[PDB]
Amino acid sequence: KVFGRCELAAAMKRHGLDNYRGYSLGNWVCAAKFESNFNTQATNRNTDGSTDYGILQINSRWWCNDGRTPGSRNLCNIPCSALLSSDITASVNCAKKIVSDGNGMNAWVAWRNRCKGTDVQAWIRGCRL
Ligand SMILES: c1cnc2c(c1)ccc1cccnc12
Ligand SMILES: [Cl-]
Ligand SMILES: [Cl-]
Ligand SMILES: [Cl-]
Ligand SMILES: [Cl-]
Ligand SMILES: [Cl-]
Ligand SMILES: [Cl-]
Ligand code: NA
Ligand SMILES: [V+3]
Ligand SMILES: [V+3]
Ligand SMILES: [V+3]
Ligand SMILES: [V+3]
Repeated sequence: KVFGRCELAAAMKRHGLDNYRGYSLGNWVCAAKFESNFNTQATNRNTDGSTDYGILQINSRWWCNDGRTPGSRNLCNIPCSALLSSDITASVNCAKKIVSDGNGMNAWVAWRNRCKGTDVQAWIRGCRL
């Protein structure tokens, strides 16, 4: 599923991401924009053999199981394919664990490089929330 901007903002808000660990909603929308272009089916391989999955490009090295990332963890206790669902619940629940881990949203490279320090509120402008 390719979410619309405000549709995703609403879903993220309902699932408790607005201000989660101090990250306003626009941060999460901005992250999703640059990680996946709001496409729940997005996947991308990493040089280390791990793969990033879904709307927030969660990585198999640590967070989910894909059966093909030797030596990896599955900290979210889910198959990576669950992160490609039209329903973002699994991705959000896993993101909450990630962002609570020490480095906050810096875990998302696209967030640090394209969202951090910018006017992230623009990503939710116009949405009925
Ligand atoms: C989505 C998924 N993975 C990535 C990015 C965006 C951006 C940069 C990057 C650099 C190294 C490895 N993976 C990624
Ligand atoms: Cl915001
Ligand atoms: Cl990439
Ligand atoms: Cl497996
Ligand atoms: Cl594995
Ligand atoms: Cl959803
Ligand atoms: Cl933080
Ligand atoms: Na894994
Ligand atoms: V990657
Ligand atoms: V840690
Ligand atoms: V402002
Ligand atoms: V503009």
